[PDB]
Amino acid sequence: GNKLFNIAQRILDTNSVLLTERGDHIVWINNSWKFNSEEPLITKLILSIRHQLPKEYSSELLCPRKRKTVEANIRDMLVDSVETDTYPDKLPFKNGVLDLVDGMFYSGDDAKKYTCTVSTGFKFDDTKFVEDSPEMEELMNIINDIQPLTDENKKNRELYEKTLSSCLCGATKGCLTFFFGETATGKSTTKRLLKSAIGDLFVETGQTILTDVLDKGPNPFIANMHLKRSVFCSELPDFACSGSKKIRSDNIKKLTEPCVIGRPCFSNKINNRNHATIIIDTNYKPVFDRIDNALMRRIAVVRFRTHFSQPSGREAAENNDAYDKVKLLDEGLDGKIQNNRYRFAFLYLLVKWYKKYHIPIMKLYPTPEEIPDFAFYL
Amino acid sequence: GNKLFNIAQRILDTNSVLLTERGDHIVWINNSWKFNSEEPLITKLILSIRHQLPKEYSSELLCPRKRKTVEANIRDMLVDSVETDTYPDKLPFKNGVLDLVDGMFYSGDDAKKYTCTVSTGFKFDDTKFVEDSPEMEELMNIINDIQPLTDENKKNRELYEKTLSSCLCGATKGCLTFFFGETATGKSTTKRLLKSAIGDLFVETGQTILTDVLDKGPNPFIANMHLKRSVFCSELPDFACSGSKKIRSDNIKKLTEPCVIGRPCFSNKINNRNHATIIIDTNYKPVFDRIDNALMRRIAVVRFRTHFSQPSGREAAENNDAYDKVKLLDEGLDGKIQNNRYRFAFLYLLVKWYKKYHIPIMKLYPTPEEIPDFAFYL
Amino acid sequence: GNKLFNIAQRILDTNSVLLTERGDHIVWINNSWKFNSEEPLITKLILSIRHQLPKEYSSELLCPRKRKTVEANIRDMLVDSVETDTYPDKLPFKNGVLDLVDGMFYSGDDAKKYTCTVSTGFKFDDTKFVEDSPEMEELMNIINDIQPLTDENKKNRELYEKTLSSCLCGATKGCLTFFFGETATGKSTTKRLLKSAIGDLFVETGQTILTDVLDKGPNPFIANMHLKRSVFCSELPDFACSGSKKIRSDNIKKLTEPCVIGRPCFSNKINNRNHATIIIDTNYKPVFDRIDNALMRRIAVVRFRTHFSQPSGREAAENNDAYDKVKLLDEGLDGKIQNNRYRFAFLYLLVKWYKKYHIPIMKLYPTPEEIPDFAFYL
Amino acid sequence: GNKLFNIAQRILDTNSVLLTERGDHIVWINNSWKFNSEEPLITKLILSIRHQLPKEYSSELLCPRKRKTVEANIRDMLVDSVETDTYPDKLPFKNGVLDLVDGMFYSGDDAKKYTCTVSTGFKFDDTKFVEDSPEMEELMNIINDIQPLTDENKKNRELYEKTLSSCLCGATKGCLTFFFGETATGKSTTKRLLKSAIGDLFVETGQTILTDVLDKGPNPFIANMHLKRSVFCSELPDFACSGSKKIRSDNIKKLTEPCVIGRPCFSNKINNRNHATIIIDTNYKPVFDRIDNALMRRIAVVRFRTHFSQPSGREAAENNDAYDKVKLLDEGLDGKIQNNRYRFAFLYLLVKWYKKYHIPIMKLYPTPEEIPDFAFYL
Amino acid sequence: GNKLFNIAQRILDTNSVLLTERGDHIVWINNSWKFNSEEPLITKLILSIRHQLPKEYSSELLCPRKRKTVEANIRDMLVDSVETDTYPDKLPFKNGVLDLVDGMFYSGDDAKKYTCTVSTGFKFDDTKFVEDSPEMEELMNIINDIQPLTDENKKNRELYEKTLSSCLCGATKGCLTFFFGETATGKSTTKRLLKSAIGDLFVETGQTILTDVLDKGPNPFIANMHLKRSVFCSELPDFACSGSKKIRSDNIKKLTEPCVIGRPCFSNKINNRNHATIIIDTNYKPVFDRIDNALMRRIAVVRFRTHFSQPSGREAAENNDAYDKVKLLDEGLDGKIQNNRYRFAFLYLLVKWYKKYHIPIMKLYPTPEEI
DNA sequence: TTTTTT
Ligand SMILES: Nc1ncnc2c1ncn2[C@@H]1O[C@H](COP(=O)(O)OP(=O)(O)O)[C@@H](O)[C@H]1O
Ligand SMILES: Nc1ncnc2c1ncn2[C@@H]1O[C@H](COP(=O)(O)OP(=O)(O)O)[C@@H](O)[C@H]1O
Ligand SMILES: Nc1ncnc2c1ncn2[C@@H]1O[C@H](COP(=O)(O)OP(=O)(O)O)[C@@H](O)[C@H]1O
Ligand SMILES: Nc1ncnc2c1ncn2[C@@H]1O[C@H](COP(=O)(O)OP(=O)(O)O)[C@@H](O)[C@H]1O
Ligand SMILES: Nc1ncnc2c1ncn2[C@@H]1O[C@H](COP(=O)(O)OP(=O)(O)O)[C@@H](O)[C@H]1O
Ligand SMILES: [Mg+2]
Ligand SMILES: [Mg+2]
Ligand SMILES: [Mg+2]
Repeated sequence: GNKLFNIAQRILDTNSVLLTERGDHIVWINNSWKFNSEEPLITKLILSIRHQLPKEYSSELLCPRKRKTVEANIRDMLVDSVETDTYPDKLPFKNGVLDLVDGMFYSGDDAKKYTCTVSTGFKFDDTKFVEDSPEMEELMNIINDIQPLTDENKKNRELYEKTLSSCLCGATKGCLTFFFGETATGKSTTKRLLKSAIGDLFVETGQTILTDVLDKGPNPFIANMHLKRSVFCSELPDFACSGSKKIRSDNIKKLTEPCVIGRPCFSNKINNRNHATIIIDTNYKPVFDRIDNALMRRIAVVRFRTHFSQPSGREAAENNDAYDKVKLLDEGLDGKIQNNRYRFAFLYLLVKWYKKYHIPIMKLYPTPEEIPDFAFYL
Repeated sequence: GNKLFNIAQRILDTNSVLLTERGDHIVWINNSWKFNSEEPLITKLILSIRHQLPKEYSSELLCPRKRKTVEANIRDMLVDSVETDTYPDKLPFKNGVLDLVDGMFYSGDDAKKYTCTVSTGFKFDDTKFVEDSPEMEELMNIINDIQPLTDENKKNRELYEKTLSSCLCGATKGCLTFFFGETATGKSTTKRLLKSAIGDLFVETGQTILTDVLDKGPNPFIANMHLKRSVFCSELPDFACSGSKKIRSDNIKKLTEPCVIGRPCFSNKINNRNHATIIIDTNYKPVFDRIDNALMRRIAVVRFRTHFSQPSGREAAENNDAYDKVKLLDEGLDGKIQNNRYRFAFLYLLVKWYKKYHIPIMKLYPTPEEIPDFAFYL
Repeated sequence: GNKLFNIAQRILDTNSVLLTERGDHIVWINNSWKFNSEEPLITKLILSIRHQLPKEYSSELLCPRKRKTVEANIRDMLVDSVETDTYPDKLPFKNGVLDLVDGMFYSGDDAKKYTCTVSTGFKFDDTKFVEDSPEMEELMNIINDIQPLTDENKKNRELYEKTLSSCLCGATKGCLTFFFGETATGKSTTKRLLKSAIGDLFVETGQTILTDVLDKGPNPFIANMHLKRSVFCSELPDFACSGSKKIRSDNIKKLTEPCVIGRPCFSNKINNRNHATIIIDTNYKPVFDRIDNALMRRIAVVRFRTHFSQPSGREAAENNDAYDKVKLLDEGLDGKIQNNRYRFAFLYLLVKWYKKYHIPIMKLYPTPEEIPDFAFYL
Repeated sequence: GNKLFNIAQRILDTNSVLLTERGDHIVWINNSWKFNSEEPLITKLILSIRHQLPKEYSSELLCPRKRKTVEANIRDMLVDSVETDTYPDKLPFKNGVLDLVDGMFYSGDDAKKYTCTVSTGFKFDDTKFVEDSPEMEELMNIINDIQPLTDENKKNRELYEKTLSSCLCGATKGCLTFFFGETATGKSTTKRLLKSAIGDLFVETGQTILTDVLDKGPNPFIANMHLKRSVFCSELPDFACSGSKKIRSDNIKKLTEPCVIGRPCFSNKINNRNHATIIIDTNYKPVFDRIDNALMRRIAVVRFRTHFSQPSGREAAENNDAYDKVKLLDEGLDGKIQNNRYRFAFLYLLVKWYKKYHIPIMKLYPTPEEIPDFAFYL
Repeated sequence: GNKLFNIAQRILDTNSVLLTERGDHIVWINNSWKFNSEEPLITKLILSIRHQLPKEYSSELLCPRKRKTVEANIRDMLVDSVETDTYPDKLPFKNGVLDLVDGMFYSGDDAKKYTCTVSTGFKFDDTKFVEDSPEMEELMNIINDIQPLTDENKKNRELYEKTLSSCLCGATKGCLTFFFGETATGKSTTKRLLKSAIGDLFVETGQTILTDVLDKGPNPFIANMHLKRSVFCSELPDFACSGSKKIRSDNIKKLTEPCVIGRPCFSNKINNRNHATIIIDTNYKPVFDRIDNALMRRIAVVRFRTHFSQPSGREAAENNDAYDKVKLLDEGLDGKIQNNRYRFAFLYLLVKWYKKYHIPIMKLYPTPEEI
């Protein structure tokens, strides 16, 4: 029969082209589910799959006028839509899917069954994803300097590890976190270390979504956190200076449901899946709109008490009560952090903590007995 | 003469392609009506029906350029439009229509007269639609814990059942329902169970449809409520605070009308069909701009008075006067909801309730003796 | 010579295709003038007229690539434009034009003379257009309950009849009517009956047409009421609340003009012909920015006083002065309205009322005494 | 040599297609110059000039694909622009140019010299352009009623005649006339008479051209008033209200230049020729943004005094201050103007007035002493 | 082979098509560097140039699709852009250019090296470009009447001549001129004279260019000054009130730059080359955002002290202090102004003044001794 | 501002 239809049927039998509910046509090229709303990539898959089909078909898929016919046949056989990103314990890279339960790494068809549209952005190095490397020792030194293992810092370190490790789970979390500490403590260092580990599954969204009604008009500060594993918010100002807004309590309750309401510019889609692990990076203790039992259930605080200063104010910083350690400020850190040195070394630590803390079910618990207002209300 | 016109005529005689009043071309593929404003699906239908014509006609539909000719002929033969969704007592799925008055599943031509352009988005498996199941007992235990079967909570339970079961009828409901209660009481669990049950006939919007005006400029928060059978507008703020917009009474009055005025972006269609049951999962007592009988005859309140807590906070919850019974939290409940485990059991429960409350006429009644301001005006 | 040129000239000899001043190519299919700026309509008529040409010509029109050549010729032979909708007292249906003055129904070539570009959207049943019928008997009871035929409600009843019957004549009306009354008095029932009666010549818009500037940017709320014979703008909010926009004084003046300024999206046409009977379904008395004699001559108010109540709250309706009668609510009325039961009985009633007040000349008059502010100014 | 090139050259030899400085392609069909960016005017002309070519060149213009080739050649052959609408004392009609200074109606090729692109839209009849006729008597009575010939209404009647007769000359004016007066006085009747007299050369625009900056993207409210003789911007609101825009003094400077900017949707033509006679039908005297000495020289105001009252409210009008005559209303008058009964009578009256004020030089003079602010500044 | 490619190469070898840095293709048809971003004129140029090619090639350009193929080839072979409008001493017309250093009119290939994309809007006829004419005498009388040719107004007259004549030099200018006077003193008369003389190389703007930042929102008032040789800013309010925005120093310091940063509606090109002599006409004393030494080196002002009133108001205006001579309002003066009879004469005066003042170096010197 | 355009 029509031999340009047999090619389309054979290509479709591989389940390489899929139709999503949002109207996209996700394709499977180079071990990744890529999609582009502006230009479909079906003709890319048709040309890439050329080697699987027999020799009698390969000579015909080179002409673009035949590739267009094959794409037209394919688009008329995808009738139903499927579901995407339904596996929480899977981290999608640019060349496979890392399994978090047993720390495996599947590529090819083995990674095809997990339909994950998002990706980390970079490739996975099985040789660099090891616990025996000088990078791992350097990282373990940096982390222990930021958060020591002293018994005075026992719970605060386990909570920190839990919060950081929950940044790899593709499931909805029902608790915020507050990276609270004085200046020059490691919050922006932890943020940069985490961004170097996940990459594309990370946005440092604006502060405006703590004090603004995210309902009227456009708000791309919300539409960006669609399927993002981690969302970081900084810039908590003083609540006594002019412009002292209040962290809207009802707004905190909105960033806990699996679907957040908000649309981008020139768009009609109003619901965004909430896989984020929102971490508010603050320096001063936050002042809330109004405290109630519904608000105290979805907040955790990770205290930061360690100062990395230059040998000018070291003694003055030591005399201060806001810190507990006065370790020496290093300059090579920001060099080999933005340059992605401790990328896989931090990934191994995150996977280890994820195994230690959330194997059966991923869940974040509040710590309300840390904020003075909450302590008063308790 | 032209056989590509005979094919189009034969396809037209089957009454598989129809023209709607909005200008869409609804096709009939896989026992369900489908449409897409961006790209027509007539070619999909032409290629699909190919298995119902003789051999001399079944081979001509493989070439896309010969399919566009049939599509052009079909578009040129459709003159007069039709009206859709005229049957309120039917629930459409991806593979047929369930008749609620008899609880009978019709597939194929048996369910084609009921031109339902919407669907739940999943198949209907008749093996999970029975009482004899382990999942049904678990769902019964969950619901009887959220709303206990006592005698001080009998009218409330009946109102809750009526409100939940009204989400299957595709008619205009003239009441607004508030899910009022303290934190951790079962409101979001009910919302998620309803979403799993009715599937895609369920849209969650922001609160901007109650505090802003739905007339100026675009408003896809209202344009998305077209032909949807349930709407959730949860997370009401605290109107007792300073700077909280009250609920506009006129906005409440619009939402209980057969047609709601509101347009999407880049669109001129200004009218949308209101088949939705609007439920406001609130946490505080609502406050309105003005109170009058027209507002008092459109509001119903159902209360949640069962707190699900951990053993850690089990003691502070018993002294609270906002609860009637304290149960133990279930950490794994959320996992087997997003997996659609209690999906068809809840569907059977809703159908059973609809068979009991809304058989002759479907109607929702107000409960003015639940808001203190309404009680004063009573 | 050219077969297709002769085919195109023959179609133009039938005077079926026409060009209007607005730039629309109206065609004559199924005894009705139809126009649509996006769908292919000239090819539709070309395919439909096929059973007029001889056999040697009737076979070429089965190829879509040949039906576009004939359309291209027809679009080139049309030089001059014509004027449409110049008869005010003719009501067009989907299969003819009803003459209001005498009641004769023309179908076929006799209806081609009145170039009415709009239509009701359904056929005209001469069998149901009779005075003696069960539905006509129930409708009379419904109306006599909504507006009783007493002696203190005779001027109001005749004003209501005038306003309702004026929705059939396609001429500019220089007055706006307010359906005033407390809740549950029969206004929405009248609106639904009118919508079922006049069909497509009825558009419902928001109150943005009353309090906004209807001139800047796209505005499909004004662009949609082009040639519509009735425009309902319900849901007027309270004005006693500080924060409510008053009804703009000049908008009322602009809406009573033979041509309204406003354009839809993706278009340049800025003039819409005003045939509408604008009816505002309000609950409280309207408040304007400024009151002047230029505005009291453009406003009429008709009151609804019969209250339809449930047996429980019936007693409370006997002490409110806002009612003159307490009828018992019929729960099944809305079922047999959306099903188009009183469609032709109401049409007969509207025609009978029309040829009793508007036969010499159709004109509407204001009632300034029925509004407190105008009463003060007068 | 070529066959489809000689046809294009011959069509050019007839001087039927011309290019303007704005990029328009004006064609000559049916004794009139026409330009339309949407319709295929060049292809219509190619089909219509088919009889003036040799027999062998006539049989090729039947196929649309040959006509498109001829049109493509014609577009390439036109490399130079020509001046259009240079004669200001000529009035175009659907079938020829009428000379205002002399009075002879130039029909056919004799009207080709005066390249008048715009037209009135209706054929000119010399049997109705007569001086004496019952229609003329009725029109003269109506005009004398609207503006009485009394001694006080002498300096105002001639200004009214000047303003009305300036709408025939196709030259840029320098004043903005305000039809100031109370309600039911005659402004709308005068506007309707002028519209029915001058046909297509009349347009009505919104108040954006006065109270908004006309330089934001597309603005068809300005692109529509290109080469139009008269423009109406009626129904001005009150300015001494809690929130209301102003006349934007700077915006009046732009409306007197012959280079008004503003492009229609889907087009690039930004600058439009300004032959318009801006007339604002208002009820309250305008309030500008800033009053300067450059504004009193481009503003004229004519007062309307004669009241048209119903027999009922006639006594209340005889005591009103802003009225000089209480002549009875006429219901059967405003229905006849839309029937173009006084079309040619009003055209003859306008020509008679034109050959009384605008023969040597056409110029509009301002009347600044009428506005209170300018009177105080004097 | 591929005769169409040979046709494209032969057409391109004549430098009839050029590519601009802004991404537009400028063609050369009928003695004019035309361009149209929406509909390209390359096919018109191919059909026109058909005559200079051999008959074997010239017989193929009659088919509209061969022309499109050659156009595609031409657009493919234009890789690098060229610098246009590099000559400041040339005034472009609709059918030629004018050389002010020699006062010579160039037509045809004699004016193709001078790549002048913008034009004036009308053709040139040198027969009416001579002093020997009465309209010459009437216009010279008007000019000496608006600015007396005496010793009490010598420096003012020379600065007025310099500023008005600078409007022909197609280069950047670093001095903003102010026109100071009372009502009915001759500002708008000079404005209409300039608009009639030069035409398209002239844009009239509003007060907005002195009160708002030039890089917010879609603003053509920064983009419309592309290659324009004049900006006559009017509608300046009285600065002795409340709510009337004053003049910003940053605005003035920005307008005196060779390029201006500003993006039009639906466009990304923020750069616009500025060649405009900015003459702001005022009615009262100006006040700026700040007064410092960085500003008085770019601002010049001239005075007008002659007012015109009708013979009815002759004695009513013959007794005023703000003026010194009062003739009668001439209605016929404005008559042959939109008809543009007094167009080439004023052009001749401008050329004469340019030859008198701007031959060696083009430079405007500020006069901070009057404000 | 966005949306509308485009
Ligand atoms: N483990 C460490 N040992 C020594 N120096 C460190 C260590 N971690 C971070 N620093 C240095 O201290 C600084 C900490 O800054 P940081 O606390 O991230 O800023 P912020 O307080 O704004 O978040 C960094 O610039 C880094 O160079
Ligand atoms: N029988 C039960 N029914 C419903 N939820 C239960 C039950 N037992 C434990 N839970 C848990 O209690 C939690 C209640 O939270 P929820 O009521 O959804 O919050 P909200 O106050 O926003 O409605 C849920 O996460 C659920 O997993
Ligand atoms: N003539 C009638 N007889 C019996 N019931 C009626 C009649 N008219 C209306 N009803 C019922 O009473 C209710 C009136 O509500 P509605 O008229 O919509 O309120 P409103 O007038 O405020 O819009 C309707 O639901 C309708 O079913
Ligand atoms: N010459 C006339 N003789 C009698 N009635 C007239 C005359 N001119 C106008 N009318 C009446 O005046 C009415 C129009 O008033 P209109 O001009 O719309 O008021 P406004 O000036 O407030 O717009 C029409 O209904 C018409 O019948
Ligand atoms: N020197 C002059 N020669 C001829 N007419 C003049 C002269 N000065 C002023 N006028 C007259 O004054 C009017 C313009 O005055 P102008 O100073 O431009 O005020 P505005 O700027 O408000 O128009 C013109 O109509 C012109 O006839
Ligand atoms: Mg919740
Ligand atoms: Mg109602
Ligand atoms: Mg009027």
